[PDB]
Amino acid sequence: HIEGRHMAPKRVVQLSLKMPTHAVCVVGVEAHVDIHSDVPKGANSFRVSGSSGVEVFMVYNRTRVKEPIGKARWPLDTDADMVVSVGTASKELKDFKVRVSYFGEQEDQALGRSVLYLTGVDISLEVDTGRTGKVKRSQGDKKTWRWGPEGYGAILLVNCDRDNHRSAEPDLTHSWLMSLADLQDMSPMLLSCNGPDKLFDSHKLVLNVPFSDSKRVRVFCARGGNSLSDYKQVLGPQCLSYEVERQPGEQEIKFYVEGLTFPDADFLGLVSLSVSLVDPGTLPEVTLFTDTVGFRMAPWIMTPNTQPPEELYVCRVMDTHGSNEKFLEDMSYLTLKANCKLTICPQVENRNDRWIQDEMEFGYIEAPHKSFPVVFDSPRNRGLKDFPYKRILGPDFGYVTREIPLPGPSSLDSFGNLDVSPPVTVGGTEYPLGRILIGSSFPKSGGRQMARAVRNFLKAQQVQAPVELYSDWLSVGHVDEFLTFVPTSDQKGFRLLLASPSACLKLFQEKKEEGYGEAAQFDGLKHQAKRSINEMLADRHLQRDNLHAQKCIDWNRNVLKRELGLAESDIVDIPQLFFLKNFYAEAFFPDMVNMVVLGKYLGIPKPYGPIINGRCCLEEKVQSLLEPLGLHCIFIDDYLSYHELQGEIHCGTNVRRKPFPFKWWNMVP
Ligand SMILES: [Ca+2]
Ligand SMILES: [Ca+2]
Ligand SMILES: [Ca+2]
Ligand SMILES: [Ca+2]
Repeated sequence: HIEGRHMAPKRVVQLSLKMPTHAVCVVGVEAHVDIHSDVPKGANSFRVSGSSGVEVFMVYNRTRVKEPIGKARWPLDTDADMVVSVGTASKELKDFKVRVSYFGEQEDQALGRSVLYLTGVDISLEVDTGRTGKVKRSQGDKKTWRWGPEGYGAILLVNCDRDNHRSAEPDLTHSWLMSLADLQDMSPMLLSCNGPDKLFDSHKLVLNVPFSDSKRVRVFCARGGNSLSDYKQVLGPQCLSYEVERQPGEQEIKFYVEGLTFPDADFLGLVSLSVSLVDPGTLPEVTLFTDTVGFRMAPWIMTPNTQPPEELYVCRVMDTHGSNEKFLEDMSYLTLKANCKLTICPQVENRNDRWIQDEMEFGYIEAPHKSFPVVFDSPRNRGLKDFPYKRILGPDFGYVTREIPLPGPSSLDSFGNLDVSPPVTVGGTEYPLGRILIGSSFPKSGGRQMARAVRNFLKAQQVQAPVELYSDWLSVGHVDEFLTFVPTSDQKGFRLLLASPSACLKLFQEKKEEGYGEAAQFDGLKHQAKRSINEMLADRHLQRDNLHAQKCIDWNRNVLKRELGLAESDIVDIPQLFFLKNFYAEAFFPDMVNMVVLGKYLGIPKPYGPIINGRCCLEEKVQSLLEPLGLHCIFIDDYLSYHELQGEIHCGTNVRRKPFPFKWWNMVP
């Protein structure tokens, strides 16, 4: 005795021995007919035959056992029902026939007959279902989505880009079509309406989207034909329904669908669209049939450093009494060996904001095919605020962002704190697109990534599925300081680079073990006080700093090894020394771990360490650690224009990379 339920309408066709009755039916859908409606003259049972292409079944009042009626006389008391099915689309109104004749024993033959005419219709909302090509035909009713190589329901791109140079904003925001090319960013939906036109003049087709999903999708259709001006928006944010304009000869109508919103805390990615069929000659109005399809918003995906470089971004900034042009030339040199485009953001756009790693994260979106990259513009909002929205966003490039309450952003909101791992299979559960890595304060306290918004947005994608690291011990507090990845021919393969104070102290002591002992730091050049190998080691302040730092990096090591399914062969420890200011960790010398990775070419900040027999020993320690993997180590001076400001090469650059060959829809999150 449940209180209340939304329950499906029941259309039951009445019969008359006096007058023939007519009925509408959609192909492949049962038509409930009432044989008990008019029963003649104390008749004992019945016989019903119909034709042609008509099927008649009896269904006991449980959910199961269609039992087809033969030529055999059926008792008039059964568990009550009759169902008729029309196999094709009717060429003319009332061209299917079904006749019922009632019997008795109590003969000769029928004591009366009831006549029922049927009009067959084909109503199917169809989308792209096996992922290829164009829309496909599923009835065959299946689930709206399934996650494997298995097969599922449809995919939809969130449309953000300007294939339009008329407007400053992505086509997402507009209620009318602008470019024709914008249609290439949209998913096809075919509405099959097949039958007599005289039928459609009474019963009407209506196309709906739920209010929940109203603002997440736009649906366009061309009534006119095949010209930019003929496209109207049939469904949108404030339009929940479309009364289909169907001209008599046209039995299949094409629709175009575009996603308004990426998956978020409020949205799990599933959007449902409906084509119903109603009979307006009725109040209450009846809906005779409904077909519902579904879409899945293509998630935002990140590319790890192990991916091949395409375009590197560095901004020309100058001042503190100087210029970074030299660094820019180093970067040109370095980029054009890797064969990748080098984009230099001039000074007038960046307002001397040199960190282009923090402002945005490069990513991509993908459909059966249309695949184009998307920028995630950070809430950071300092000197680069307008760069992604103005400079980047364009015909094939996307824009997405999340704004922030007060008083955000914090430093943890900078996207240098947002990274992602190379593809990794862990404990039987595989992550082909990698795993997102964001820094936070140690669990059980402190400032998080100051956007609960971007966090929500990142875990919502349900793909790479972010793990949280501990960056807060660092003054700037980005994961890119102590962490990175490099590509390798073996094994998985790739290797994770961790900052290792203990390894650095180790190196210095083992070279103190040789004559070698007093070669100093910041040797290469200087206005800044030289210092040694042995009062490193003799000083214990800095080693409190470095043992603490190494401890924190050890914690992050346990987390990373656990979550990414890593073994010590995967990890490589790059020597790095830190120091403490106001309880927070800065870098003692430029941070080598923070570096730009382009293929086997690694742009690295140049530490100035002990000079022993012609070389910086730290540099060559690194070379000995890396080069055997095939990685050529290039050392670039970032010192005055970057390190002085507590940032390094990777942090002063931003790299867009080639999307994964693997297709996100083929994994199982
Ligand atoms: Ca577009
Ligand atoms: Ca911004
Ligand atoms: Ca496009
Ligand atoms: Ca990053």
